[PDB]
Formats: sequence, structure tokens, C-alpha cells
Amino acid sequence: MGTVSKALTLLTYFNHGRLEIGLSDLTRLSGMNKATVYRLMSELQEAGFVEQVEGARSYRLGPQVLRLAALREASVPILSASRRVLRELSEDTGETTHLSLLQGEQLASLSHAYSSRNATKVMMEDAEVLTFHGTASGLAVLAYSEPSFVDAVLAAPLTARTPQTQTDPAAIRAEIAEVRRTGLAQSIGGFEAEVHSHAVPIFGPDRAVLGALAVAAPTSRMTPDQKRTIPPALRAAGLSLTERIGGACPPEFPT
Amino acid sequence: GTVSKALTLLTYFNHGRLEIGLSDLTRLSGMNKATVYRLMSELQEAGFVEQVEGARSYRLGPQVLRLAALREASVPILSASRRVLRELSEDTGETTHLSLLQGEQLASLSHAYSSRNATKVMMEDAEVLTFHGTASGLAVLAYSEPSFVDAVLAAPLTARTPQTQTDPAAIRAEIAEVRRTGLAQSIGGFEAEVHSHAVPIFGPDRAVLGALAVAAPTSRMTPDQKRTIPPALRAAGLSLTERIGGACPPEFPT
Repeated sequence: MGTVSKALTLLTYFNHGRLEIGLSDLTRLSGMNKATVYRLMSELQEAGFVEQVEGARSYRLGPQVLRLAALREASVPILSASRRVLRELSEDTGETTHLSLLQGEQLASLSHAYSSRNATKVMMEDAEVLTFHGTASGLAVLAYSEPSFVDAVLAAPLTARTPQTQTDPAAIRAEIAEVRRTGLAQSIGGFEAEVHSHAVPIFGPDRAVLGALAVAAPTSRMTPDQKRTIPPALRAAGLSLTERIGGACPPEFPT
Repeated sequence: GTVSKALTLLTYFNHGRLEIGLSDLTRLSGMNKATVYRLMSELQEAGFVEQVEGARSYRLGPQVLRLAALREASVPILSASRRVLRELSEDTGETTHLSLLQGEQLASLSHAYSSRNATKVMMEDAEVLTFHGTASGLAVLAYSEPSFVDAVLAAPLTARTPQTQTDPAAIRAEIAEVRRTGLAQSIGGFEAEVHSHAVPIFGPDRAVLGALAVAAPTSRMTPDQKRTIPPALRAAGLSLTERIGGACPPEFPT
């Protein structure tokens, strides 16, 4: 509760829905005196963290965070941040976990972890391309993608990798709506037969969907206890990863 | 101030120093170990710094990423540069980069590579450019306040390469030529055998906020490239300035 902590708390009130805040609104949101808020915001301004907007005593974020964000990206890339998340989730669920990222117009699994617990596991290879309609990861990404991107993906004929793969675009749109609503996607043998997957979307600093964090398990191990333990563990790990990359969830995502 | 002191500690991080120990940070800042430790723990609690996985060293925290995204939602300069950089690199066949004023320093924060040649000028984002040794630096000084130019030129100028111009009178002469033509050129002042062209980028208040540049090897600076790079770069620079709601001052030729 020191002066450095107080100043940095003021920055937390800025979000994509509130990019400019006036001195009076900052005073009301923070609970601090106007003079305290003014003094602290002046100190943040001299450091280039905040700046006064031309019209009235309003503040917006400053340009000196840009250099620091570039160094943070260099220090911890998304796949480096995923290593601990994937390791911990694999240990908690006893199943294979993987992070897939949007690489242009496709979704590619780029990092994974195996659990120590079971000898029979869902095996992966990095740079494996996942379908948008046949994987939980793909459905999680599609559900938070632009309507035009979803339209493009569903206009193109949908390949049936397995006899269980969803080929009906109306059925995929129905599933998308359920994932949008609950913030979690499930898929049983749409990419690989006898694999039950759970996935949550990963959002970047700009609130756009980056990819998905998933738990791949054999159908034979999808017990009532696992069906109820995997979703809270995966949701928590997804939010933890989003935090390690400075991501922000869109309003349409339930928390 | 304690806020300003804490944020000065973050300035010691650069692409060559992404991890710093408490002792090295004490050495670099000039503050007592206990002061550095208290300030860094306050930054750590806020997510601005964090302890490096295995080591007992410090690195930058994820909070700066969240704040840069909000800054970019307010002033979409690096997001707008992506398309401009890509197109200019394709047109010139050379590496293009946008550098922005980060307080008192000029940092390269976005770049693009051309697919044309296998050999190119390679970069890293957050690289600090000299005001006297780069075309980008000269473009920014030429449209900076006389007091800022005076400060930069009063401090002795380091020679990064044997070609770096270290005479302040010669730099002032070059600044005047950039102010007159709206474009800066520098041959091997930052990196040997690199010929770069740069134009200033302006904000809504008509103050320079950085520079857009084309970095090429000297061996590829042909008469045709010497003719083609300046019109293409000037156009790309104007395009970027207007996208961020910027305006050129009267002293800038169009």
C-alpha cells in the first residue's frame, strides 16, 4: 500500500472499454484524494507511462510502455510461458495438454506436455495442423473469431478425418454458439478416433483470439470424475496463460 | 520521486540485457541494494517485473504487454506500420523499420524483411539507434527542439564504426540538409556497409515522434535504387503519419 503500489493501481483502471479516464473519475474509481491522483499521474506522465489528452484533464496510457513490451516479448515468448502451464495442467489432469496457435489462416499445435501418471497417453507432434471443425481447439478458436472468418471456414467443404467428424455447417454453428456461451469446447473423436478433448481459447493483449489451450484424453479414461475435474483445471490454466502474455478477454467470453 | 525512481530501474533492461540480478542492478542504478530490492518488489507485486524461472535474477513482467495494447488501441502506430513496412520492403527489396521516441531515446520497434534477396540488413526490436549515427536518428533530430538537439550534441558522440560522424558541426550541417529535403541518408555510421534512408513521422500536434527507414547493404545501393528508394519511402512515411491522425509542420517539404 506504498506510493509506488498506489500509482501502479491507477493503471489497472484502464482497459479496452476505458482508454481515457478523467481526474475526477480516477478519484472515484481509486478511492484516493484528487490531489493524490494528480500527483501520482504527473509522476507516471514524466516517466512516459501516462499522458494528458488535449481536451480537458483526461489521461490515457503513454508511449514508453511500447519499448518495455518489446523486451518482455523477447524475454518470454508465448511458447516459453506455456511450458509451466502445460506441465502443471498435465499433472493435475493426468492427460496430454497442448497449446495451438493461429499461424495465418490455420491452427497449429506448437507446444505440448505429457503427464507422468498414465503409461497410455494421447501422443502428439509439434507443428500438427488442427481442423477448425474437428477439434475442441479449432471450435474454441472459431467461436471467438470474426463472423467473416467463420463464414469462410464453413463455406469451404469440411473434411471428415474420422467417421465421427462433424460435416454439417449448421451443426458446427450450433456448437460454436454453445462454446461462445460457456467459454469451453469439447470434441469426441472428430480429429482422432477414441480421443476426448477439452479446450479453452487464449486471448492476446488486443483481446483477439490467438489460439487454444487443450487437454486430450483417451475416451476410455473420460470418467465422471475426470469430466468434472478437467473443465475447472483447464479454465484456470487458460486464464493463467492469458496473464503470462498480458492478454485480455473480450466481453463475449464468460469469467 | 519514488514512482520515477522505480520506473528508472526498468530502463536498464534492453535486448542485450533481458535478465538482471539485484547486485548488477544496484551497480547500474547507483541506489542502495535495499532501495533497489524494495522498488523491484513493489514492481513485482504489480506484475511489471518478475523473478527469472530458475535464476535469482529479474526480468520484465507481463503488465507492460497489457499497457502497450491499450496504448496501441489509443495510438495504433505499430499496428498501422505492419502493412506499410511489408509493402515498402517488397517495393525496395530491402529491410524497413519504424523507430519511435521512447523518452530521450530512439528505439526500433517494428520492422519487415523483403523476400527478394537472401542477404539483408537484420534487426531486433527495441534496438536503440544513435541520433548522430543513423538516418532515423538524423531525421528525428532535424525536426526536434533546438534545446533537444543542443543536449544531444553537447554530450560527446560515440563512434560505433570507423565511419560514424562524431563532429557536432558536421551533424548540425546534416540536420539542416534533412530539414530542407525532408529525408535523411547515412552510410555505415551505426553498422558498417549499411546505407539507410529515413523520413520523420509526425503526431497530431505536428511534433516528430519517430522515423520510418529503409536499411540496405551498400553493395546493393545502385543508381536505380538511389532513385527508387526516396519516392517510395516518402510516400510510405506520409501514409503512416496521416493514419495516426498526424500532421506535418510547415518546415517539412511535401
